[PDB]
Parts: sequence; C-alpha cells; structure tokens
Amino acid sequence: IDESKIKDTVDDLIQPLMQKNNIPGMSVAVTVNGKNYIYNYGLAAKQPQQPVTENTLFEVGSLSKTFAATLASYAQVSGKLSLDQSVSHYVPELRGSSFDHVSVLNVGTHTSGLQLFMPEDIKNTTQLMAYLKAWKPADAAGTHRVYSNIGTGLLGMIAAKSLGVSYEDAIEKTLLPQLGMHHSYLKVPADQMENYAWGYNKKDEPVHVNMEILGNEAYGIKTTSSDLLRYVQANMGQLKLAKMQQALTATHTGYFKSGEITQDLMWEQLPYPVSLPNLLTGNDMAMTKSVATPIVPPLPPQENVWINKTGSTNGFGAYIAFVPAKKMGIVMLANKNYSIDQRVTVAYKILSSL
Ligand SMILES: C=C1CS[C@H]([C@@](C=O)(NC(=O)Cc2cccs2)OC)N=C1C(=O)O
Repeated sequence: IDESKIKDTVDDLIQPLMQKNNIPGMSVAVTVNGKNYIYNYGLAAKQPQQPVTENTLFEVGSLSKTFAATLASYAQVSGKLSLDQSVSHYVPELRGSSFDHVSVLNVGTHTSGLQLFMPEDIKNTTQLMAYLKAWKPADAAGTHRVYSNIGTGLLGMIAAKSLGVSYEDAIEKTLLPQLGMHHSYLKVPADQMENYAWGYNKKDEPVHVNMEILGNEAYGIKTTSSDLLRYVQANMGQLKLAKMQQALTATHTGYFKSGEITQDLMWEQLPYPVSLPNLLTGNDMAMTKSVATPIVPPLPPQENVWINKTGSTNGFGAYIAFVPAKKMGIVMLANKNYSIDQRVTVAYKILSSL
C-alpha cells in the first residue's frame, strides 16, 4: 500500500512538471525501506515515437563527476593516490607550473581555481598541456570554490593513471561492472542505441552530447534510472557488491564549507532535516566563485545529511539526492534540461512525503 501512495505522490508532481516545461520523457526512481520504485513517463523519442521504459538510457551530464570522484577514492583506499599531494606530483609535465601548488584534493573539491568550461579550442592532449602549463589562478588554490569541468577532468585522469588504466577502461571495465551497473556507459553500444533517449534542446531539436577532451570524466555517463538507483543504494551501504564500499563511502568526506553547502569529493551535502530555501541556495553555485573554508580534520562521512548532485546536458536534466540516516534516495532523469530549482523542489517534496 505504501507503493500506491508513493506512486500517487510522484505522479501528481511529475505530470504537471512535464506539462509546463514541455519535457517529453522522464524516469523517477525512489528507494525507501529497502524497496525500489521506478516510474516512467512519456517519450524517449518523439519521431519515430518511443516510450520511456525500464531500459531507457539518459544523459546525466555533471552527475558524471561523482564517478570520477569514486574512481579517485578507489585509488586512494587502494594506496595508489594521496589527495594532499600536488597535481604535478602525478602529472610530471606540469612540474614547475601553478600545479606545483594545487593539490589533488583541490581539483576534487572545485578549489583549484580552474574555470568552469574547457576552452573550446583545446582538442588534444598537447593543447591541453600547453594551457595547463601557462595557467595561473586568480586566488591561491584552496581559498575559493569555482565549480570546474577542467578540475574534474584532471581528478579522473590522475585517478585512472594511478590505477594503471585509461579513464574509459577504469569506468567501463572496472568501476561500473563492480557496482553492478551493467546498463551504464561512456559509449553506448550498438545493441543499446535503440534505448538511448534523444535529448530535446531549447529549440526542441533532438540532440545527443558531443564528447570532447576530458569529457568522459566531467559529463560522459549515459545510464538508466535503475542503474543510478543501484548507485545510490551502494552509496548508502545497502548492497553486498571491500575496497569498493570503502571508496564509495569515502567520497562523502566533507572537505570545505562554502555558502550553505559542505563540499565532499564532488558530492555536495546539506544538513538534515533540510531547509528547502537552503537547498535551493546550495544548488545555485555552479557558475560563480564563492569563498571556501577548509574543514580540517575533514568531516567523516555522515548519516544525518542530505547528499546530492545535479547534472544536465543541452538535451537532458538530472538530479540525485539521498539521506543515509533514512536509507532513502531519489533519481530524477529527463530528456529536456529544465531548471534546477524545479528538480530540487520536486525531489524535496517526494522525499518529505515518505
Ligand atoms: C548552470 C550549469 C550547472 S553545471 C552544468 C554541467 C553539469 O551538468 N553541464 C554538463 O555537464 C554538460 C556540458 C555542456 C557544455 C560543457 S559540459 O556542467 C558544466 N551545466 C550548466 C550550464 O548552464 O551550462
């Protein structure tokens, strides 16, 4: 009977949300009391029409950053990576540059000072390294938070190299298989292309994300809501799957305070019980610089917190939130990018109903 009540709550919020934002398709996955509920709505593609099903793959954009963090954490608990070491310690071509004074932790917490977007002209590793060797932050690393795809890219690159593999092999051959996420990909295979939803951009054109340099680390994941709910459950220790569980949990370590949030290793967290005003403010930090204050010793992974991450691409919008103390979590996937405040408000209303 709790299943029907949850479905009513979700239906009543998602259907008006899709109508007013012209979202073609959504999947919403909820976990509570050890049980999983998956609700699918609308169309994965308009023409030819295809419904959202249990197998539908969505782009998740910036949610991909948490997989780079999980990989770095795995390297750390495996003794291959020290987060307090400098980036140039692991990337010898950057020795003598600004990255002598940037830690791996800094790129894992958006405190290096690197900008949000990769310069558009950077196509290959030679161009990337020339940019990084010439780069200087406006403030000292560790003093401000600037959300960065470039920093995330370095975090994943360094983690993979420390494990002896490419980032693509690290994710698709080790991390996702060991998490049981068998319908999660950086590159969708031919037998799954029929399941890969189209995204609909601001002009309502069908689009798929273009993968550029260090893009897999920052925005490359395509996945089902069921696989992401497994990822949420693994982050709450609910699944058998010991290094992997240690790695997942350690990504929730709190390293910096900024505004309303605690910045973990890519994950962000808020106090629980959660204030909706503070949750909205905390999810409006992607494009501006803020002051960052270190938490030292770091805050251990907590139960009594709201942990979350947003993601989008030109054609998709995604959100994950979970509260370990209540073993509850939510995944919301859509094939239109609609505003973060609406994602977070719907998620807050669903989890508050439980
Ligand atoms: C406001 C934000 C939050 S942050 C988000 C995000 C992660 O979701 N976009 C992507 O991952 C997909 C990419 C598009 C171009 C390079 S990447 O990070 C840039 N984008 C934006 C944006 O308005 O562009």
